[PDB]
Amino acid sequence: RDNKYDILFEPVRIGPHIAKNRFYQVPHCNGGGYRDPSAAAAMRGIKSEGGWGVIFTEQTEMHHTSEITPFIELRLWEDKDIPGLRRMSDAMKVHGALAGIQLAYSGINGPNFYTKEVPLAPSALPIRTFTNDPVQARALDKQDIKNLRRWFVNAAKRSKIAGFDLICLYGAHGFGIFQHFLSRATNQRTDEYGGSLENRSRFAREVVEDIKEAVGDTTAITMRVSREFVEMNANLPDLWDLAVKGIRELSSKPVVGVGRSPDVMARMVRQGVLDFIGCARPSIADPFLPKKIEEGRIEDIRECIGCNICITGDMTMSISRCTQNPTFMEEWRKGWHPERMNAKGDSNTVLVVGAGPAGLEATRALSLRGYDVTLAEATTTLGGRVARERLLPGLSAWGRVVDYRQYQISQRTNVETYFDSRLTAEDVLGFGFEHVAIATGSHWRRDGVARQHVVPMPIDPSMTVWTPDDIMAKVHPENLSGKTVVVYDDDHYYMGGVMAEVMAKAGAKVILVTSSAYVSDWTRNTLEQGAIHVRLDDLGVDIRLNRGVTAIRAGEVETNCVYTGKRSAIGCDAVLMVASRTSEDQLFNDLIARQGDWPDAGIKSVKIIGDAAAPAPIAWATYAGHRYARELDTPDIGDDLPFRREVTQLEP
Amino acid sequence: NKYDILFEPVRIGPHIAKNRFYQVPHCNGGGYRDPSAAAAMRGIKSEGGWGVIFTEQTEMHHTSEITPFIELRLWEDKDIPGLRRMSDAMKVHGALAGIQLAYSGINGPNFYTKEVPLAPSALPIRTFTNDPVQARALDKQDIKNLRRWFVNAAKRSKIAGFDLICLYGAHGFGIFQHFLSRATNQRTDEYGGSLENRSRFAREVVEDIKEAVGDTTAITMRVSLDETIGELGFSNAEVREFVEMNANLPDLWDLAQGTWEDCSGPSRFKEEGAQEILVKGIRELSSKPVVGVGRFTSPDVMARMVRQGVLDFIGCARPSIADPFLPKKIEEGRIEDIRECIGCNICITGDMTMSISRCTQNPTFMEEWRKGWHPERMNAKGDSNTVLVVGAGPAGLEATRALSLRGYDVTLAEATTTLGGRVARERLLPGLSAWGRVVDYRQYQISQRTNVETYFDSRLTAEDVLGFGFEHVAIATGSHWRRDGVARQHVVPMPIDPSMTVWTPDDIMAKVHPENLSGKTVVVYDDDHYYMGGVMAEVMAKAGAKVILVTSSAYVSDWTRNTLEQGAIHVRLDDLGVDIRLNRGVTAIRAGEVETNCVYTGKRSAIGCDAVLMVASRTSEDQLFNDLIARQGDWPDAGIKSVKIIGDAAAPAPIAWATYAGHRYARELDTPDIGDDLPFRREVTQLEP
Ligand SMILES: *c1c(C)c(C)cc2c1nc1c(=O)[nH]c(=O)nc-1n2C[C@H](O)[C@H](O)[C@H](O)COP(=O)(O)O
Ligand SMILES: *c1c(C)c(C)cc2c1nc1c(=O)[nH]c(=O)nc-1n2C[C@H](O)[C@H](O)[C@H](O)COP(=O)(O)O
Ligand SMILES: Nc1ncnc2c1ncn2[C@@H]1O[C@H](COP(=O)(O)OP(=O)(O)O)[C@@H](O)[C@H]1O
Ligand SMILES: Nc1ncnc2c1ncn2[C@@H]1O[C@H](COP(=O)(O)OP(=O)(O)O)[C@@H](O)[C@H]1O
Ligand code: SF4
Ligand code: SF4
Repeated sequence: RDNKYDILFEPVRIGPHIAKNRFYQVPHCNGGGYRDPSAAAAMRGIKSEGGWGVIFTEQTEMHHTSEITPFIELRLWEDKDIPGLRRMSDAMKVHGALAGIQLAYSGINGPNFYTKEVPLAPSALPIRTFTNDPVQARALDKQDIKNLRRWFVNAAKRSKIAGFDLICLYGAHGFGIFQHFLSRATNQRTDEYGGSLENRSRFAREVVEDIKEAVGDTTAITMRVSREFVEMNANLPDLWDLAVKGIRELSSKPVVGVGRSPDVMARMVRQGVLDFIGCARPSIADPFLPKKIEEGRIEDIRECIGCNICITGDMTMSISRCTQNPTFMEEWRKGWHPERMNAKGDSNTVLVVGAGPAGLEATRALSLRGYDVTLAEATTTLGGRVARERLLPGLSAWGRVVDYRQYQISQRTNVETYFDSRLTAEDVLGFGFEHVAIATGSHWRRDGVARQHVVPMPIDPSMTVWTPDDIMAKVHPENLSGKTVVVYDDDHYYMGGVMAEVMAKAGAKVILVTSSAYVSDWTRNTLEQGAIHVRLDDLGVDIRLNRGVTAIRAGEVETNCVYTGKRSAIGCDAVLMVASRTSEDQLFNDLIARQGDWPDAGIKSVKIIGDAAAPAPIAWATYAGHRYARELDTPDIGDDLPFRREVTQLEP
Repeated sequence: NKYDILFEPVRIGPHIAKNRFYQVPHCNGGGYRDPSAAAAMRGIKSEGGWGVIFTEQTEMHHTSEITPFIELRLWEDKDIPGLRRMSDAMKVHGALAGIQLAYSGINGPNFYTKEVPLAPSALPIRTFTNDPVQARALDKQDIKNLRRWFVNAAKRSKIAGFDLICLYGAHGFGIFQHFLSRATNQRTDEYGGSLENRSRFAREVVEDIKEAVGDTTAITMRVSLDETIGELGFSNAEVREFVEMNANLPDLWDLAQGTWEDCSGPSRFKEEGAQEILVKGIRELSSKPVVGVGRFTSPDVMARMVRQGVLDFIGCARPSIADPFLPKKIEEGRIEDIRECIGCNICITGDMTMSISRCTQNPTFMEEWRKGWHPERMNAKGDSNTVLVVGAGPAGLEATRALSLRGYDVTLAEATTTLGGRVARERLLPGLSAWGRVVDYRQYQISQRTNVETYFDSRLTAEDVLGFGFEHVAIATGSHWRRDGVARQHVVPMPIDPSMTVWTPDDIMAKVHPENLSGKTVVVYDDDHYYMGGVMAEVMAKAGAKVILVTSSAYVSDWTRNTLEQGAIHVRLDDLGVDIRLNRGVTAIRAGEVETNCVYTGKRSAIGCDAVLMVASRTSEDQLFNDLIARQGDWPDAGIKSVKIIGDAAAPAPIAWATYAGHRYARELDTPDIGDDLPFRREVTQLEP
């Protein structure tokens, strides 16, 4: 390990504790929370193995009078909640990390749909959520504030019993009661908790003092904030968690910061900017990031691509995925691990057909298991859809999905890669490899079928119609000045907006038509949706919402208002159709059709994975490839579940 | 009576239902998370006299599931203890116990399990939220597996104690609908094409299940009565041919609408009995009994459906939530005591927000296990004797009703001459008349009580309250719509030129505006995002105004997506000529115009108008409470032991929060201090070892 990285492995004090290094996994959600607690705990345990010196839970609701159901985070309302949390703290500490819990009172962000308590805030206003929920908060009175302090102390004591070394008060992102007292928008009080900055930070100071009094002898208190608050409270917590100028200059307390390169980390510390390197998503993509820097294996780091698929798992309450790391939140469920494969079985040879994200991850994971792997790719480029999409506006970071796998595979002696090999069933049978994985991808459809239409729509064949594949292959003229292009987006994730930007940059007049109330609808779950709308408007794109396309005509499209059914035409010179995709499965069907020749050929099994099985986002393809590698040679489970799961404990 | 027909027994396969009252499968916002709450709620239906009681849909396989929605699961043996608690509760009082089994098919994205979704034909998944995944087409072995998975679930269901299994195929949802519909089933093998092929899957599953458990278990099929997808929807006419062709397939036909939006008809858009046309005649096609729904709250409608041969069973979901004792009250000749469903669909919002459902009419719904509440029994009076309830809105009325049933001497003081507060005013607005049943139920119930005195024209002051010497006071004094534009977009007052005419919903409800607005343009600024804005726009339109509705949301009446009213509201407003401006706030009200902002870009533009109908948010009427708190030192001499504030006067919210708050007050009076303990029970996850 190069000496410029040694500073990252110096110990750092946090209140009564010492962290073994500067790698600090900040609180982050995972889609399991209080529903899937053994999954969350084991995931935290993998961070412990990975070398993180500090590990935090997601936010934990510390009282039944404020909660944000349907979101699933953690709860610490009663003694019942301690065992699940104790399992998490235990896992954090096995390999030397400090165990942290984040406590939250959502305040004016919590409608209390589950508990049905009256919501409480500094001032009486409508609740503030993503979804315009139809309830208001009551203004806290003085006795409420005393209770709220007591409730935080109660949760701190339970946190000690649950085995946590650090408590973080969630006061960032405009979320929670600490932000609400600090903000003059939400805190319009005129008593001693409002008005002056000293009054607006009184609650925060009273909570911290009360917690220090109760457990400060064994437990550190951190404050996470998103700045005169500094001069006045420089030494209030044991640690400032920033989600700088004065905190560094006025406070004797350590600081952690986040910001999605070991050289940058070391410089931030060397230059006196940070004491701790805070990470959420980089630790999800690579839980062993600290360990790989410690051992000088910087070339083996799996980089976050910033797709925010992990966030969609919290927004859909469904256990988060990571595009780069398919083992994320599958450690307890399936025994998967980001740096260890299960032992090789009895078979020896595998053919992987197609070098997209699915085939690439299958190849990487199988070779690490010990199989001899041949990867056949029909074109002269690795990466499949990622090699093509990475060239589109705003998607270049996704190339790390290929580059990581290309690099890892290049280091393996048990992998051979063939380009220009569009395999037939005859080819595959001739090779006599024992197991075949068909990862042959998919194509965007030309017949308009997706959601609005389930059978081909009326299309005049004189209209120019491009799919995203045509655009990626540069079928369209480089210069579209003078032309109007309707982008029909019945996909509702990212491709429609990306295609509209390609057309915009080519000089077209661009009209984006989507049946949804939102452009790039599902990117609401990645929190990107607002910025996408603004970029398209800045590009001059004309956004037509709540509007389907019922027919493509000679010089126009017919459209429908999705509520009323009323129809109207939009003139255009071409239609860029972003409908849905059809699996490329002919080769698989050809091999299944000749299943009888397999034994003679030496083929034991043929499976179809990734987009060739069922089109989905890229993270589903890396997942399917990893799953194929994990399941090869494992025994039949019949009708058993391939994952563990916990259910509700019946009260007696 | 004409109602005797409703209590005749009816055979369902090997079982006999003791009467014709049939609780169709319905969700509750608890499901697999809060199974003891769901179980106890089913037990109350048993007490109430239902002859058949069903669970909500239960996912019978891990390769198809609809997370984040929380229904039930039957994937493993682990799942059986919770279901057995439900079937046990169903049967205590003689109901048959039914479980509904579902395979969501092209509707199930598998976000939780990460299995590949499966469907008859390969298409994008079809959900509310445009999820970015597609289903793979079932192959023959998949179909054999799926049948086996249904058999496995049927066997687990028998072990869990259920008498009936319902195969879920309604609301356009699930694999049985998907095989029947030519839109979703484009196969060319023997499971596609002809109606006979498209119903092959159903025949094979039913046969397989009967073979396994048919000696002790009846099978019902819940069917979509109509579907529209281009020209390929499974039409009501086609449904009729399916039934005729398969007349002896299930033990019972459970008939429901082809979308949830259509089936759980809001009272604002659908009258009672709305599915009769879709259903009439079907009974003639099969010799198996038929259940249907229609927001049945009128016993006369119920008896007619059976007498005129439309239905064998009166199916109820929401009427049984609002009044779980509806069958017993008809049996005992207390029709006047029925708590009628108002068709607000607040119960559905609990499923859509995964949060345990409320009922506007029945605040005890899904609080039976959590808090010991019961729709027809109050806890016994404690040691105190007198209670003053100030305000006769939904909150004060429910507190009064429930307190009198505990035995307290209750005085109810109301400032106006009318009972009902906001409901007495809102019930007169377009489409909200059925919501008036919230007042009428409570008004009637209180009129039968000898321990309640009601004072009108009595706007109480704190001095009045101290003078009366009642032991406990509940301040239920409501709220007012704000005139300063504050809600969500603005948290402090917006710029408002005082020369512009600005009406709030209170003004409109008081007829402050001219009855005839022909020739005038009215901007409705909706920053409330539930129902009032759209209702106000309809009032203005009906008065003849040119109406422009401006809202910062991407949807008109945004939160009514959770009540399933949203689409019909948009269509109604468009039909009325309302000009709907979405994704647009109001930044200022000027002399003859409002300034608006595109919420994404910030770009500003003005809209001319003669008046602004401001639908912002509400401010609690809490002066009286504050005055009394300020004089807390005088309470002991005055004899006052406690003063609490409830309902909109505490924190404005929908009407159901107010009936909830009143009931909660009545339930908690004189109860022991719990300290920092929870006032409700709750279950947590069972840790695996
Ligand atoms: C949820 C998830 C899934 C992620 C990616 C972010 C997130 C999540 N939950 C959080 C929580 O419960 N409490 C909290 O304080 N912050 C939470 N975050 C934000 C996260 O801590 C980081 O601040 C951001 O992810 C940015 O840092 P980085 O990811 O670039 O390293
Ligand atoms: C949930 C809820 C909250 C309601 C009101 C209806 C609903 C819900 N869950 C259902 C389920 O899980 N399976 C099923 O088949 N139907 C479900 N429904 C619909 C309900 O069964 C009724 O069909 C409608 O509500 C109409 O009947 P009614 O309420 O007018 O009597
Ligand atoms: N018959 C074939 N033989 C070899 N490679 C193929 C064949 N058919 C398609 N391919 C390749 O398979 C890959 C499919 O990858 P992609 O579309 O990204 O799928 P996924 O997202 O499922 O990984 C492409 O790189 C494509 O060139
Ligand atoms: N000082 C008072 N004394 C008696 N009644 C009052 C007083 N102030 C307001 N009210 C009444 O209280 C009721 C409030 O009802 P409402 O606004 O519907 O509240 P909620 O929805 O909380 O029940 C109204 O009927 C109103 O006339
Ligand atoms: S899902 Fe995407 S953004 Fe989140 S950690 Fe993985 S690669 Fe990074
Ligand atoms: S919430 Fe409304 S619609 Fe649902 S059962 Fe109760 S009164 Fe009926």
